Amino acid sequence: NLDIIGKRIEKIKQEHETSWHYDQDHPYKTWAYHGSYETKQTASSMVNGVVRLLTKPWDIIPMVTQMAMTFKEKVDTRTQEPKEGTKKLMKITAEWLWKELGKKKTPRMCTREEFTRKVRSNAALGAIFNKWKSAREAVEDSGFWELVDKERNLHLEGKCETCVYNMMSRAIWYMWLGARFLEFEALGFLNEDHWFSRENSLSGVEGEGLHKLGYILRDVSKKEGGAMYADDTAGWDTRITLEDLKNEEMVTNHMEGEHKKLAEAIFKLTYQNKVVRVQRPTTVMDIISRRDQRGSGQVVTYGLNTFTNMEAQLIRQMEGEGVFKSIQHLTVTEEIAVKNWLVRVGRERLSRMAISGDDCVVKPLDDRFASALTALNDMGKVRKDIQQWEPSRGWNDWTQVPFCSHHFHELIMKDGRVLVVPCRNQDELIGRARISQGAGWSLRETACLGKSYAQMWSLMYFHRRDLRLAANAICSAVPSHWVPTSRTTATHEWMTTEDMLTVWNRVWIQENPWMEDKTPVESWEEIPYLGKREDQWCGSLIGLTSRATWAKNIQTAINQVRSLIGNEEYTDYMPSMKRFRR
Ligand SMILES: Cc1ccc(CCNc2ccccc2)cn1
Ligand SMILES: [Zn+2]
Ligand SMILES: [Zn+2]
Repeated sequence: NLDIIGKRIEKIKQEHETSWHYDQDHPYKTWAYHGSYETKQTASSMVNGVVRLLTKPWDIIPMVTQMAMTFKEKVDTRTQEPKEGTKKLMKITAEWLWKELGKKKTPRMCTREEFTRKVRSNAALGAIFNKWKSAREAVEDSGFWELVDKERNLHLEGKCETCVYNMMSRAIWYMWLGARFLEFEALGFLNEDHWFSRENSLSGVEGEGLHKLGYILRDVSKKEGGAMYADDTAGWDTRITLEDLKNEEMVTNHMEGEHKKLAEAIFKLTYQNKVVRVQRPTTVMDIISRRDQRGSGQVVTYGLNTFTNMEAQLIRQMEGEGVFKSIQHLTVTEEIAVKNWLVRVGRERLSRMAISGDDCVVKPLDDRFASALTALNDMGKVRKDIQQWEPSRGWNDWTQVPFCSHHFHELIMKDGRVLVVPCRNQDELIGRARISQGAGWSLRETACLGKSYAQMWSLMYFHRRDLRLAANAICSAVPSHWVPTSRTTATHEWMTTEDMLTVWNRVWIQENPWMEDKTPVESWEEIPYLGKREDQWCGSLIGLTSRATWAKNIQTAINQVRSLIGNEEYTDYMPSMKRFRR
């Protein structure tokens, strides 16, 4: 308690000595509440006019138009301490899983240099504005780094002063850039050296890319076993127990020297104890603390979520195989048997899973997994939208399984080669491309974001008739040489000015390890669509009057956006399609 957080609290109290007050009508039950002080401030989603003017039929689809308008009663919940049998299962599995991840990897500190290059090329590192303006500025000023140095030597002492969370089914805890550096210094290796790559972790898909996920699920399908299970957790970050935070910290057991102590301090002082500032309109700033739940860099969050999810799903698999009888208490011979299962089949059981943070797909040995619920519920990883003790509904077809907001189609090219393509409801795809985050967008920057979406659609969603046409129209309407941009940057092969047919050939043919014949595709017309009926099932407007008029008159929409942008160099991409090829 206050021995570890007091200093951080004491320091904030002093910066607001003219305001401090222990409010008696504080809404916190599960969060500890320490006091309040005076503030006054708020970021809404804006429409991209380039994308909207080239997708007119969707102006009347409420699923699209509603996305652009606009649970903190889940963060103030509490999760029970697992039973002893659960606690033992988790420690043994965690110990074994860190060893496995570490067999071909070396933990190591990430560098000021590495950190600097990151900020000088926009990765969403969730920092805050206030002594400097942008993050780009603070990284060049050597004053900053003295602040970093001060805190860093404080962490080696086992104390913390400036590492304080700022809270904003989503909640994003920004820290000041310096606190983000110290987190990145200690744990960045997990992301930077790909600890959750499929090759290294067997279950993971870090760095895989949307054009690989389908092929990965198809490979899991090829295993002998039961249904494929894809249970989402209800508010995963709110269900991370102090016992989970402690099993995560065991990665420090693989470290040394300074690194080991820096990592230990990040775990002890920012993860297993937290200080947070929250806005309350009643607008003051509440300073509250707690020990448990997830609150870290969104990137260290991803990796530790993958880790703990891998762990939970191996244990749920153990329960289905009757490796242990009861979560109440493991016997001495039950521990040997758990350890022995891990040594004997653990790697095989990891390969039976695709895990992306809180998202999983499991193909267990058989369907006993479906009703193996005691460990999963006792770890606090309670399934969304099913009664606590109701058996999981499995999927019988890998092409129906949900994963990372997608499903996957098998699509046979006119030459017999097999593409596995990602897909989702086209209303979702169009509604997201029509949205921009932030203010101060020039027409030119708005147009280059539109173009990033168009090139993504050409690479990932080429098989959707409406998105290949809209993508061709956007790339026709935006100057040929203007570079695609994004403000909150998987593998993003569409972020390039290279020819999209050439990138398609690289991604789907040349670099695709599931394609034996490497014959390049010579034109876009060799590249197939879904069946007409499947395209409509997944949200196509093909067959509507509105869509027929849009398609037929597309050159008039393209010309409207060209006229707005002005007299620039443009390419006509519409003759890459058969119907416009005269
Ligand atoms: C470029 C293009 C493609 C298809 C169509 C017609 C789709 N009609 C249909 C009927 C019943 C089930 C599914 C589709 C029009 N334009
Ligand atoms: Zn600190
Ligand atoms: Zn689909």
